[PDB]
Amino acid sequence: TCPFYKKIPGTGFTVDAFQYGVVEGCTAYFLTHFHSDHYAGLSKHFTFPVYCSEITGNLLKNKLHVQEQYIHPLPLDTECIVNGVKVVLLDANHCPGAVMILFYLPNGTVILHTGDFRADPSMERSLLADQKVHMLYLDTTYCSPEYTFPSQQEVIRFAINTAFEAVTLNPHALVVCGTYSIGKEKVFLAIADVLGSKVGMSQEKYKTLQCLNIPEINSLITTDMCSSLVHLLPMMQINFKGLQSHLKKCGGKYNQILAFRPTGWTHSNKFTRIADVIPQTKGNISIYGIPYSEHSSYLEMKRFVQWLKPQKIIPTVNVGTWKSRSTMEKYFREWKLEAGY
Ligand code: NI
Repeated sequence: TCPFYKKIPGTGFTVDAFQYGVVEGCTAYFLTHFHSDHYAGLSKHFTFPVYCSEITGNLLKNKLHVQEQYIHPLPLDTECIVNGVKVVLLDANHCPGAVMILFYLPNGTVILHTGDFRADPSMERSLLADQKVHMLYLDTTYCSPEYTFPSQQEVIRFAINTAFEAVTLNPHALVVCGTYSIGKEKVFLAIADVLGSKVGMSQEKYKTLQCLNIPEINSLITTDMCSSLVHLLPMMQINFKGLQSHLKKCGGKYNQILAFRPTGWTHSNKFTRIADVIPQTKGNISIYGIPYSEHSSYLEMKRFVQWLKPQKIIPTVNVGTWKSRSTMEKYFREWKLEAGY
């Protein structure tokens, strides 16, 4: 049965609610982004209207095989009418195609559903600023003060400089980047651009990237592994055993690997600035863990919510336990007392 936090009150809308079969009373199903926990349940068997971004629509058609008749793509930053209700899609600064949804309810209430997002100050100068938002459905993945991370830009600068030095020292070195879903494409795109290379990958991953509306994509990516000095592999293969095996597959064209493992937060964010990062090394393989996040840090989330000043917050992440719900409610109350709303 569909949770209250996936329902938009006073409409027949749901958000990211595809795993419960037919939701009683739902006339439009919104999908914020193409990550499997959010799309879970969608397939060629789905026969109700799905509303989403153009990129998400491309992935639904080509990867999940949802029939075109049921896909309703909407443009960004544009006031649209769905089933008689005014809505706007905004860029979520998450993965490609990911949106936040603003609902203007018939009774005058305004609701923002963030989907998954990485809060940014640029959001404070969007359409959100034009009117009071009453209710916020919030991505609370990192809603605790221990969760700090660097900017995406600091992480990319470190990755570019690391890769350029290693390949200039050894022109027979290969660069490998781990992946398991869409998102974090700038890691491998920026490394390949500094090296003057295309990115090589499997046919299944190439198919995915070709759905993302990236300008000039045909000049950036290839299925011809031999021709390229940056390769993509499943995140599970970024270990010494997997990378040795891969080296053997490539036909001696390379004699060394430098690999990147973009993660979320892991315990050591607590001490270590990006400039101090050192890799784990075994013989001719070196692996760097890089904290490249597509979710808000605690400080980023707190800034956005204190700017927005909602009357109610509904969390959408870590809502399955009491302990977690209670801890989040304590931070919301602090934020509200500090900022006066
Ligand atoms: Ni996500």
